[PDB]
Amino acid sequence: SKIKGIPKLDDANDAGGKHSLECTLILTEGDSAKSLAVSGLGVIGRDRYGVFPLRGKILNVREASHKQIMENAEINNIIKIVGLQYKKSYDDAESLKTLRYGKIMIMTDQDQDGSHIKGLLINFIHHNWPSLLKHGFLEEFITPAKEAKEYFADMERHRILFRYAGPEDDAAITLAFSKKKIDDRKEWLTNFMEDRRQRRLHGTKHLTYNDFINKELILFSNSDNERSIPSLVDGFKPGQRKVLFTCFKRNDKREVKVAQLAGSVAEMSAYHHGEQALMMTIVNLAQNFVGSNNINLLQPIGQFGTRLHGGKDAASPRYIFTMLSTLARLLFPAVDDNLLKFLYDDNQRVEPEWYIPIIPMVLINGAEGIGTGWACKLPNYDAREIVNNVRRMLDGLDPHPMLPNYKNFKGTIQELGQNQYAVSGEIFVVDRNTVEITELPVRTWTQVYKEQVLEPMLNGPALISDYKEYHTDTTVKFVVKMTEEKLAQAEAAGLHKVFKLQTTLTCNSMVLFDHMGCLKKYETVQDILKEFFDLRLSYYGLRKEWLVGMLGAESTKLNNQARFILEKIQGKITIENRSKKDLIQMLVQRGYESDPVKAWKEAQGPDFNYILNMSLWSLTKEKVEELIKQRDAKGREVNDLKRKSPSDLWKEDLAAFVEELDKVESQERED
Amino acid sequence: KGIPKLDDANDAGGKHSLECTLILTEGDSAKSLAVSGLGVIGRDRYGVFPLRGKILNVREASHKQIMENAEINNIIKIVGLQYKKSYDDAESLKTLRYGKIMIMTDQDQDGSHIKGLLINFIHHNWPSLLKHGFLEEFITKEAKEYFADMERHRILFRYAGPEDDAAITLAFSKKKIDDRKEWLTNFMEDRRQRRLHGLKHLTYNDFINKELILFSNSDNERSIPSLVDGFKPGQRKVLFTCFKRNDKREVKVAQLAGSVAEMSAYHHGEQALMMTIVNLAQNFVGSNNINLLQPIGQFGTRLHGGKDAASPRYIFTMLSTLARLLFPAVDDNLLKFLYDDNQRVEPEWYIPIIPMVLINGAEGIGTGWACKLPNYDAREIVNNVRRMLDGLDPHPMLPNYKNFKGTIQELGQNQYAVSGEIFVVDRNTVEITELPVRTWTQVYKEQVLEPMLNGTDKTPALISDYKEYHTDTTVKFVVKMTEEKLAQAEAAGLHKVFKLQTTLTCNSMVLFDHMGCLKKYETVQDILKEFFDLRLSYYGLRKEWLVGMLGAESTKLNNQARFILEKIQGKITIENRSKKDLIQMLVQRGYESDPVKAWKEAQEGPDFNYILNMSLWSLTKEKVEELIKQRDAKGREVNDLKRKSPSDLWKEDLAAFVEELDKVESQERED
DNA sequence: AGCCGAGC
DNA sequence: TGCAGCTCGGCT
DNA sequence: AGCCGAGC
DNA sequence: TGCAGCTCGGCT
Ligand SMILES: COc1cc([C@@H]2c3cc4c(cc3[C@@H](O[C@@H]3O[C@@H]5CO[C@@H](C)O[C@H]5[C@H](O)[C@H]3O)[C@H]3COC(=O)[C@H]23)OCO4)cc(OC)c1O
Ligand SMILES: COc1cc([C@@H]2c3cc4c(cc3[C@@H](O[C@@H]3O[C@@H]5CO[C@@H](C)O[C@H]5[C@H](O)[C@H]3O)[C@H]3COC(=O)[C@H]23)OCO4)cc(OC)c1O
Ligand SMILES: [Mg+2]
Ligand SMILES: [Mg+2]
Ligand SMILES: [Mg+2]
Ligand SMILES: [Mg+2]
Ligand SMILES: [Mg+2]
Ligand SMILES: [Mg+2]
Repeated sequence: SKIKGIPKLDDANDAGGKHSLECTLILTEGDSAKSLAVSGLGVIGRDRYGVFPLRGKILNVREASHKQIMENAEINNIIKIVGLQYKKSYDDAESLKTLRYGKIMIMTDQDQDGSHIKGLLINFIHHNWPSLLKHGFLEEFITPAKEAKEYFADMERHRILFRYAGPEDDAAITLAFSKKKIDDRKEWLTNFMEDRRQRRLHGTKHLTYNDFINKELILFSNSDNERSIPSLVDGFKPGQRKVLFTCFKRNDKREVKVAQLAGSVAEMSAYHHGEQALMMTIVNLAQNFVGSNNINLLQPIGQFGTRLHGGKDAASPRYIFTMLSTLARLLFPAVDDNLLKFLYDDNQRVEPEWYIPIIPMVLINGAEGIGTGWACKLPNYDAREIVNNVRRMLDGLDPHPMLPNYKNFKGTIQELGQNQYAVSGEIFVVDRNTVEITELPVRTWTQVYKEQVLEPMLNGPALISDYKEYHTDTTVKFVVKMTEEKLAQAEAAGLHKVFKLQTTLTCNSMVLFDHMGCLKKYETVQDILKEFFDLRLSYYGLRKEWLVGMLGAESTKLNNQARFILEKIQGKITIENRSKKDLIQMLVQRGYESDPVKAWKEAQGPDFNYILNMSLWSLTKEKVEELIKQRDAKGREVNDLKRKSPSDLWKEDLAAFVEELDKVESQERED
Repeated sequence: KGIPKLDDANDAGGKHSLECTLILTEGDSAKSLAVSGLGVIGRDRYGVFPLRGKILNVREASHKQIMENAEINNIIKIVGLQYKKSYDDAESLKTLRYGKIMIMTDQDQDGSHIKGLLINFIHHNWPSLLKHGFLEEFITKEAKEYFADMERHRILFRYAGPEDDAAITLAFSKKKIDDRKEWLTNFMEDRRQRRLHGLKHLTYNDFINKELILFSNSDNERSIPSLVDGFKPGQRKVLFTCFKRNDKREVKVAQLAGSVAEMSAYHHGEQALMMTIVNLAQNFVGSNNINLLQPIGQFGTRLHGGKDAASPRYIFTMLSTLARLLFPAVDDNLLKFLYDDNQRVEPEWYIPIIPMVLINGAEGIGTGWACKLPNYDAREIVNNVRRMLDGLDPHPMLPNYKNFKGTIQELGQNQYAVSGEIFVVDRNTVEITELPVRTWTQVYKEQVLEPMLNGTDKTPALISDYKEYHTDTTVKFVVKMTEEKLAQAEAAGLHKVFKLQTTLTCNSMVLFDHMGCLKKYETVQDILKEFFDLRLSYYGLRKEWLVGMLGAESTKLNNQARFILEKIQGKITIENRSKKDLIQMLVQRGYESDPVKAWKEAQEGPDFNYILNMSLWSLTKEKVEELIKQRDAKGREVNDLKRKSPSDLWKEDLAAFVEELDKVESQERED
């Protein structure tokens, strides 16, 4: 037997023949990895090794529908290449004779997503052919072009065999991959996170499936949560946060191509994944159509998608541009950068563990994510209402309950009960024969509504006679015709009901990482707001301590510079033709201070560079007066700050933000 | 019907067919601007279909290429055209689903080329359709605005006589190459003159001679290299951008490309740029004798002639250390940098120290002409340049490829035999250790050894076996044959039989000279001499620039030293003097306005900042002494430069280049 | 017939 | 240049 | 039966 | 992420 219709397969010369069972099918993570293996095998490896590339994550066939399984081209390819048959039991040494290959060797990246793929392959064989695992059907090739040929020459040092030991192997695989084991996964990961936390307060040719799952795959599952579930503090996940950290660093005064920014992010922040995911993240951060961001931190310069297709109509990231919103640094003040804990990736300082915005951004743009064991979903809330709640809390008052609010949505959102809402579009009777639809419930896209609601009403029993569209890019308007009879009935029943203009929004999975990096479930947004509030208030306290110290050091620095300049122009000191050593010694003796700002930073020989690096211009009339004013202004600045409370600082930030939010949003409505 | 990318006009195929217009767009994106421009009402009388760029030139293409052309067939099916059918009368026009084709392309030169190719397609198969006025064009949210003003954007092509036939024919027939040379020669000549002086319906004749010809000429300007630096403009923009960036570590190719686009105003798809970057860095046998960019990653190999290069998003590059040795930074001061919309971009040409056009085999295809030069040896060219500097005639040069192990022998003027290497080991064995330049290993294996081993339907087998022992950069086949077959092959000529000899003919050495005029060179000696005269004269300009600049730097340091000496002696004070008083005083003591700034201004109030910006450290002992040394050294440097001739400067550059070339190449042999 | 490479 | 598979959980 | 989005 | 059509001239 040969394999005819699979272009990407390199079949082993002896596959399907008499030495079938001695043949190994290598499944690789992607086409590039195939090339490395095909090269490392050389001509001599072509005899007993086949190579076939997987395109990333494999269908989880456990509990997948029959249709999705039968139609899955990748699984069907593997089945064809190996000679497998659904429902066949491979116990006999004779039942094996119908196979073209005797084993599959999995070859992925030695990273967490690689482990996920190994597990999905294991899951696939385990679900359909458990018997196969008893014969040691599965193996893996671990790594850290010339290096390729080397790895393969030493293949038996890179080759690990999966081993089925008992029913605990079955339980582990099922735990990882069964849709019925979600709760077990929550417990599984809770134990893992707790145990690792404890370890931090202090300090085989063969591998069972139980150990692979519990010691290797679990690392992917945990990383999946870390990358997919947002922080309560800034509302970001790590990829989004790396994007903002990079934009803040670059400080672009003009638009940058999305693909170019993504390349720049990967470099500046040690992002370790495919840049195409990064580009999608960037697009998602810039979107501003109804039902996306309430405050987009990046500007969508170009086609970033519309409500017609829910953003699926975004242009390629090579053709669109972005830059920071003017609101971004008002929300994430640069001064607070000094208070953050910046992370390190291999000696390089990259993004902070979290930013600390002036309002809970996790509520503003609708934190959303799917991990393992847990997922997160929050709706959007109104920025002004949140600012008003923070002010109330600053004044010792109680915050008003908040309803979800989406920018530019003309519809209605009603609270049914805790974390349960009815979201309604807008429909109104014009005359008999005519209704008009001018808003769709949030996250209902215009093209989808037309196709799934209006078309079926018009065609396959038909309820309406006709409809017409008068949409713009940002608005919806359908005019629908029907007989009085039908309209009267439609109207008898609820119009919003018949035209499917009501959806429910339920939020019982507000799961976020707290400020300590612990995953937590929040019951109400008021709980989220309060936890954010206490942390942010504490950080305005830190900001004030930081500023008083730094501005104090700056004041001392200017006092010393000014003293030196006044003494120079009066003849009280001279430096002309003095040696460096003597000038230092002299300055010390006369009580000048080693760089005060440098000393302060370090505290978080003497250095008189800050004095002697001043230009000769400094000795002239206008510059002397200027220096005296700067020195007195700095003194007043520190004094003014000492008098203020952290609450006052927060209130200043909120006022500046609202002012610009007003300008920006008015301007958007003109445009 | 059954054609995915087509948005058929509702009335297409009905009784209103001839009143329908099919809009053919330049790519899928353009199709969308059109679809949203027609609004709802437009869908009735307008279809939209996207072209994937350049259309097949059908005028003399083979029947197979035409029959198998997917996009041509789709257009034919959509419009309802039929080969060979005449459309003279009114009855014939009745089988058409559309009455008009409206072409909508970019308003640029490549857009004109596509209009031209579409016109060519219809004119060739159905010239009867053109005398009716079948073809028209649409010239260019904002989309809806163009389509409501449809008539101001709609231009109709007009067939007006045999001169329309000749023009279409001139442009697109394989038989009219010579006419195109003359056609463009006249255009270049005429445009050249106005350069000294100054500054609805459309016939096919006016379209071809007024619009298409601008593409034909632009095609030459981007495809045919300059004699001076061996670059086309895209390549030149790339190097200009690398020089400006001065990267000290590797940069992703995709990212470099994005950086070139913005820094140099490259107005084409970045994917083209990424391929240019890859081609500039390649260093396998038969590519570049000197790669100006380093290939960090998989940039392709001789196995597949570079077709095996990985994606530009996964590979990195940076300047070769040879780059600024060949294109010295000092010479940038002599170039003519171009402007694109107020941004200064790359120069008309760089002026390297040897004729790079000969080193890397400048090569391209335009309209009317094409260019092909083979590679020449860098050291041999350096030697020839040194001979010319001594007033001697350069020796003739044969093409020479780095790391090529075979032979290249002249057969006639501009004609060479290039031979690989094959030798008889024993009476059953031959060994092939080199393939002729540009014969790739995998292609040789598939097209020569495989057929020799297996025979074909049309040829017998010659060999009994072969084995491969290649490395990434070398070739080694060991071939088995019967004694009888080998004797036969020897008698016929082993190199001939084994396809290890090819011809290299160079009768199309067409380049732009230093004035930007297209020229045909008969010998490389003529290229070398023209280059030499220009480069020598630019060494003269460089000396004149260096004497002026160093002179100014000397004057600057003289004034700084003087002021510092007069200060530390009490001869002058600035302490507490106003700006005006101090400037007036410096004038009256005869201090010079910034001499370097004054000199740079001359190359196209009093400024004493270069003095008064000096730090206070300047007045101290060790800095006084250091300044006096700098001053005296600058003076020595001016006179050192003044006793060097242009020829001396050139020889210094040549020596520095050869030293690094030896180092670089011997390091390459190690690795 | 199809390569070469800067473009669509 | 544009096109397409999948995972994971909550929700519908 | 499928969205949401950071990933392969 | 990887895959594929075409132009244009000189030559194999
Ligand atoms: C073909 O060769 C390989 C493909 C892959 C997958 C993949 C697999 C697909 C498939 C598409 C994709 C594709 O994802 C699409 O990318 C798009 C990128 O731009 C944005 C705008 O939109 C994204 C799509 O949302 C995503 O669906 C790949 C990008 O990065 C990957 O890892 C993806 O449709 C068919 O099956 C992995 C490999 O080895 C690891 C391969 O060798
Ligand atoms: C599908 O949508 C459109 C496609 C196009 C063509 C195109 C057309 C093709 C085809 C491929 C291509 C492709 O060229 C390939 O690109 C590759 C890009 O990376 C490098 C490494 O290697 C390049 C290939 O050498 C080139 O062959 C396009 C890239 O830029 C273009 O203009 C190309 O195979 C089938 O037909 C134009 C449009 O509107 C103007 C479209 O809407
Ligand atoms: Mg990986
Ligand atoms: Mg969102
Ligand atoms: Mg264009
Ligand atoms: Mg070349
Ligand atoms: Mg699911
Ligand atoms: Mg041709």
